[PDB]
Amino acid sequence: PVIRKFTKKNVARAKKKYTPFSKRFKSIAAIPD
DNA sequence: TATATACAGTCAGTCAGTCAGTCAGTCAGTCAGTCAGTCAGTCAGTCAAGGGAAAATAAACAATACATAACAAAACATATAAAAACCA
Repeated sequence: PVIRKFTKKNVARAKKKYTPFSKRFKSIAAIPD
């Protein structure tokens, strides 16, 4: 029923992440080398 | 001889004339107060130049307005993979 007011389909979205490394150890002691 | 009645005389009051003051009603000067033309002096209406600042002109020179080209910035909008919830 809805209509998008303007289309982007030839987009090529890149599979790249927004979570930095700062948020996959969660502590100073929690980090490997 | 004396007393009572009437008539005529006599004073006084009343009646009429004499003359010397007096005031109302006019006559009228005169004196003063108020109305007519000349002129001479007053006074504003009117017919003309001309003074002079505004208006117009001109020329060299300066400042502002207008239309637009280029762009900056903020609101409105979508898409999809990715986090993080979030169902189950």
